[PDB]
Amino acid sequence: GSTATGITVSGAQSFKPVAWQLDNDGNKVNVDNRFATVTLSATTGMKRGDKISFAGVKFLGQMAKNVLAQDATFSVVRVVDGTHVEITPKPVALDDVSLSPEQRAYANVNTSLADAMAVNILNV
Repeated sequence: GSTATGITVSGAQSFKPVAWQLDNDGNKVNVDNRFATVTLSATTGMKRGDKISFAGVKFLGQMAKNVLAQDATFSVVRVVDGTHVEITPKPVALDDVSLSPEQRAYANVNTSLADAMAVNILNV
């Protein structure tokens, strides 16, 4: 035991990675592109190379077949503040109209991290 976390998100966040075509966003600096810095209530007990899942956030295509579709499985790279982690790749929602068409191709998850998502480490 002592593997399950079940901690809740602290705020809603949706970051977008810089695409090949910098048409909509021509951000010159390369930061927070492939990594996603997750702001959660608590992220203590997590370590680099661990498995965290976001309840409700999952990949496009899963729900079309898997009724009990697994949640977004991302690998943590570093626990920054112990209430703030950096994972990769970065979760981007296809349902989010805030992004440009190009970004929709890069979109991997259905929904962005809203302020009520549970973050649980999978035991394996």
